[PDB]
Amino acid sequence: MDNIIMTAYISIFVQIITAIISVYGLFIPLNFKDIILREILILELIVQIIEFIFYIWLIITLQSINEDITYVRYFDWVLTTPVMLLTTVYFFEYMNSDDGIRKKEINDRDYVYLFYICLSNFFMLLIGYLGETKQINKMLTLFGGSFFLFLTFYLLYVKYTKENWMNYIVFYFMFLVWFLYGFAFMFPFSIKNQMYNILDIVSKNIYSIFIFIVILNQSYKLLL
Ligand SMILES: CCCCCC/C=C\CCCCCCCC(=O)OC[C@@H](O)CO
Ligand SMILES: *C/C=C(C)/C=C/C=C(C)/C=C/C1=C(C)CCCC1(C)C
Ligand SMILES: CCCCCCCCCCCCCCCCCCCC
Ligand code: NA
Repeated sequence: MDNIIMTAYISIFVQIITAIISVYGLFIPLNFKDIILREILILELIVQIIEFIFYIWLIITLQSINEDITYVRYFDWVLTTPVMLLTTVYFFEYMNSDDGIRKKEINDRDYVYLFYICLSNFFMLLIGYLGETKQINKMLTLFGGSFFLFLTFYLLYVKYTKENWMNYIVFYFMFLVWFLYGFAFMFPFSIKNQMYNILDIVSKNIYSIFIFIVILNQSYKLLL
C-alpha cells in the first residue's frame, strides 16, 4: 500500500511541474513551420487533465482499498492513449515533412488510417481490460494485447517514420515504454501498480517536457 502511494505521489509531483511547464510553453511565439508543436502541447495537456483526475481518484481510493482497482486505469487509458498516438503522428509529420505542416492537414488527409491505428489500440486495451478483470486468462491477454500493440506500432512506423536516428529514438523509446505496460500486467497488485505509476511519468510527462524543449529550442530567438 505504502509503495503504491509513494510512487503515486512521485507521479503526481512530476505531473504538476510538467503541467506548469506546458502552460508556459503554449505562449512561446512560434515560427510558421513550428505551429504544430503548440497543437501537440495542447493535446498533451488535455491528456494531463485526465491523468491527474485518475491520480487524485487513486490516492483518495487507496486510503480504503478493498478490491484490485487496477482496471480503473483503463478508463484513463481509453481516452488518453488515442490522443497520445495522434500527437505522436503529428510529431513524426513535423520531423519528417520538408515544408510546414499542421494537424488539420494531417487529420483531413489521414483520418481513415488514424482510425485504424486507434482501433488497433482500442482492441489492445479491451483485451487488457478483460484480462485485468479476469474475464480471460493472463496468457491470452498478453498474446492478444501484444499482437495489437505490435499492430499499432507497425501501422505508425510504416506510414509516418523515416529511416534515420532521430526517428529511431522517438519510435523505439515509445514502443519500449508502451510494451512495458504489458510487462507490468504480469506482476502482483502492488508491483504492477507501482510500475504503472512510474511508467505514466515516462509515457506522458517526459513526452510533454520533450515537446516543450523542442519548442523552446526552435523559438528561443523569438523569445530573447
Ligand atoms: C526535432 C528534434 C527531435 C530529436 C529526437 C531525438 C533526440 C533526443 C532525445 C529526446 C528525448 C527522448 C525522446 C523523447 C520523445 C519520445 O520518444 O517520447 C516517448 C516517451 O514518452 C515514452 O513513450
Ligand atoms: C498514459 C498511459 C499509457 C500510454 C498506457 C499504455 C498502455 C499500454 C501500451 C498497454 C499495454 C498492454 C499490453 C501490451 C498487453 C495487454 C495488457 C496491456 C493493455 C497492459
Ligand atoms: C521501492 C518501491 C518504490 C520505488 C519508488 C521510486 C521509484 C522510482 C523509479 C524511477 C522514477 C523516474 C523514472 C524516470 C524514467 C526512467 C528512465 C528513463 C530513460 C529516458
Ligand atoms: Na486486476
